[PDB]
Amino acid sequence: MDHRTSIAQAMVDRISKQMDGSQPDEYFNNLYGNVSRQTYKFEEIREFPYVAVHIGTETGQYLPSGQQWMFLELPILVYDKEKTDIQEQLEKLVADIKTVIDTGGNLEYTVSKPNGSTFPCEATDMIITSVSTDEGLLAPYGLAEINVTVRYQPPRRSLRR
Amino acid sequence: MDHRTSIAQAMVDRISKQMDGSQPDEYFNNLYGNVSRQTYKFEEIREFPYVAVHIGTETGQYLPSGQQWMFLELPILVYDKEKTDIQEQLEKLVADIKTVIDTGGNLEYTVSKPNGSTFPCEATDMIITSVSTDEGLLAPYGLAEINVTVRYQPPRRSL
Amino acid sequence: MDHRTSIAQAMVDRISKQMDGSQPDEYFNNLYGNVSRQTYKFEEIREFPYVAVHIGTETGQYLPSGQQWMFLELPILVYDKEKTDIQEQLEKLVADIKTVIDTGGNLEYTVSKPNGSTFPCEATDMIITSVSTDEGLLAPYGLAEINVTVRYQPPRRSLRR
Amino acid sequence: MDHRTSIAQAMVDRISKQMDGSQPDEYFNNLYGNVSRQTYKFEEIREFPYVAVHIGTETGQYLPSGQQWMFLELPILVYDKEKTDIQEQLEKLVADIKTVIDTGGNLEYTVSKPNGSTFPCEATDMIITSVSTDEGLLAPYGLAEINVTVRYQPPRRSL
Amino acid sequence: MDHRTSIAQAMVDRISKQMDGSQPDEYFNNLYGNVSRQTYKFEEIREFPYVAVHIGTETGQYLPSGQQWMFLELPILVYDKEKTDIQEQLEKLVADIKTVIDTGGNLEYTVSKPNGSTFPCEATDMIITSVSTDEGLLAPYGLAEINVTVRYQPPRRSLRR
Amino acid sequence: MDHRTSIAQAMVDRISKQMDGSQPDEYFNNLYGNVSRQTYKFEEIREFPYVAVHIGTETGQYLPSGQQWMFLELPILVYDKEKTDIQEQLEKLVADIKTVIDTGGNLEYTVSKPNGSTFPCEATDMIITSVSTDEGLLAPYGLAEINVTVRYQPPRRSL
Repeated sequence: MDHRTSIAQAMVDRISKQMDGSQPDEYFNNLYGNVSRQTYKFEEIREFPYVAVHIGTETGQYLPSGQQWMFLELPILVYDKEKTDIQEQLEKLVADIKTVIDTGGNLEYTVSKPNGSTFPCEATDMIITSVSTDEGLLAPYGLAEINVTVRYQPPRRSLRR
Repeated sequence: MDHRTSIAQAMVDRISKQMDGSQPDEYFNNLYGNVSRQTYKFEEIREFPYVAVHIGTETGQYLPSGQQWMFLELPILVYDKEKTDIQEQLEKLVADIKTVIDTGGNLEYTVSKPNGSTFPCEATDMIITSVSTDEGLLAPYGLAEINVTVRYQPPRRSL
Repeated sequence: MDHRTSIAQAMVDRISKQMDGSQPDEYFNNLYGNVSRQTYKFEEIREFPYVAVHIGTETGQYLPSGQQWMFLELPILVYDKEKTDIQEQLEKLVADIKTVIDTGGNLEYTVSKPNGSTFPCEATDMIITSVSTDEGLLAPYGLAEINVTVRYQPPRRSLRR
Repeated sequence: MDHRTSIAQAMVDRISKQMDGSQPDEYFNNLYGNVSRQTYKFEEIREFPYVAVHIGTETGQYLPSGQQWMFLELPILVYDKEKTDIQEQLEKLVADIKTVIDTGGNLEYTVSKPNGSTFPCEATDMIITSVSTDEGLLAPYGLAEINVTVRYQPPRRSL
Repeated sequence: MDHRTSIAQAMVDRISKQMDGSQPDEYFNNLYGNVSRQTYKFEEIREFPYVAVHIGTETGQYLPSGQQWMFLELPILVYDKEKTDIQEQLEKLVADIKTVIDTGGNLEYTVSKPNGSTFPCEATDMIITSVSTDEGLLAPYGLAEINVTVRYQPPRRSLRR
Repeated sequence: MDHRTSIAQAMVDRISKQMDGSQPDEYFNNLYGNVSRQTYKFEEIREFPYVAVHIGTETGQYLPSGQQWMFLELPILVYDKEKTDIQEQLEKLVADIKTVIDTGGNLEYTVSKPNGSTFPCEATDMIITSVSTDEGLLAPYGLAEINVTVRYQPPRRSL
């Protein structure tokens, strides 16, 4: 069950593939290559136009058929040095992230079975909750927080002991 | 979608063009020219009669046709020095700003399409939430908080 | 709209005029002249039997006819030195304040039309909320916190562009 | 209206008169004389068996005939030293106070009209809420909180 | 009314008599003699396997027949000192306390009428709420908090002035 | 009643026995030996495939036949020490722990009667609530919080 790290990896891979070096229309920040989940915080992060994917808490409920409903959360932060205008650039980055989340397809999985092979699976639904930004201080830099939720269905490894 | 800073720019342009040096009746602050969002806080801003717009969190809901609804928030701050009575000037500014927000039409809007041109759009509705007031301390200056919410439809639909 | 400072000025004028030098019956503080809103805090205020009104937050709701309902709140404090006793004399003050607020008529307005003349208006209702009291410390002095709410109808400057 | 200080004074007079040197049955603290509201806190109060009555926030509601309903609050504090047990003496004082509040009639009242005479009145009903006490520290003395509510009708009506 | 320390003393006497030096089945701590309410806190308490009962707040509601329903709370604490295992011994003691409270009879009373004699009474019900356990720190010692509630009927000393 | 420490022993024994050096399929942590409750905190624990089980507050309700219902809470913490990804190893551990909690039967139980013998019993149902994750700081190590609830009936009835 869980699949949390696999979900994060699929998310960052989807952002990278669908955002980089293609389709000037629709999506436009042209991240050459960057986005990841292993390296974050602030210190380090020597480049700009970088966006980070965090890991958050989850919630769970039990349905009376062995099916599992699991709610998962992913905080997303965006950084941009100045260029034209902190507000404009942060809003443009968050808009591109949002459209990549929404308009194209369902989320994909690359789970690894116990000491076996990878069996791809899908993700039921995706919802983007409130998205906030930083304040005036730390003037030349800027932040953009994104709160997104994922609802996956774990494999029913029940009723099969 | 998103489309926040353009909401801010549209509101700033509307307040600036609607308040400046025209219509002596109805509107009474006569800002020569001023209102912006790039520069705020308190430091700098060497004039008074200065009103500022902030940008804050917005929340969204998913209607079952691919349609989007998003409620956005803007804090408004007003400063004034003392020509006569600080409370009177503050309420004067707040009344004028509320009038300009409410009475005239929907907001004009200036989206910027990917690597293309600007296609004008609208803003659904305007709502004025609580109006706070500053305190006695920092005597010669004064503040007047305004809470306003915006609800726009983002010009895009899901699969 | 608003009319907030006009409301405060009208209420303080009502208190001062209706409370001073007249009607020994039903009213007993006989304030020579004092009640105001511009000067408060504690420092200054060299006299006593002084009473001050503050300015507080407001709340607004929109009715589907262009009519506006705005709730306005006014915190009022009373300062009084000694004499007979702090408790009874402060409560005598606040009892006079309550009776002058409730008993006699609705409010009056002296609002200002944009670059024009003053057109008087009325205020719908007054409701008096909790009335707190100070504590033992600062012994020779005492406070009396009284909170009042005002429900006015702003001029319908809508449907007329 | 308001009238709360006279409510407190009447309650103090009632406890003093009903508790002192009379009726060995029912009431057992035999307070010779003490109970007041002018002097409290802890400092001073050199004797013991003292009990104090405070003054607190009140709330009001408007019925549609000009009638007024106002709920009031009185914190009550009891102190005891150590003849035998601090807990026992505290509960004995608390039980006697609750009995005197509950069993006997409505409260008497002594309003003073504006520059006139004293016209006695009544008090509608008595309600006593949670009863808490002190902790281990400050060992030789003891405390016992009493929370009571008062609901009076103000002898006046609106327009 | 009240009768609070009557409840506390009856409870502690019940624990003592029903728990000490008898019935090696069912009840298993063999507290030789100890349990009390006057002495607590931590400092002092030189023995061990000691249990202390506190006094807490109460709550009261009024029924329209002169009957009073009063809720009273009693926090209970236990202390133990190594021997086998802290967790085991603490839950050993708390299981004994819980079964003594629950399985055997209703509470008794030794209340005192004004300057008279003792007329025993009863207590309607007992409920035992959440039971917390202490943490690793202060290693050789350990706590296990018990929160119980009682619901007695105060004597209807109303309608009889 | 109560019975918490034996619940903890049953949980630790079950995880240890279902976890060690058997069934390469399904279960992939191969913990040689670790899980316990006597030693925890962080200090000590010089190995870091370790998993710890805590003890928490429980709540009870009274059904009207003398039957008792008790909901118990168990915080579970997992540590790990690199070798590839901290996040990946933590999620693998959490998935394996959730699997072992859910898939196999009700919990076995080993109550000890007063000065008697051990009579095995059962545990009604297992529920796993929210699962938290650690933070960036303290980089080379990792945390993985698990919160589970236990609902056992006490093998005794009231009068």
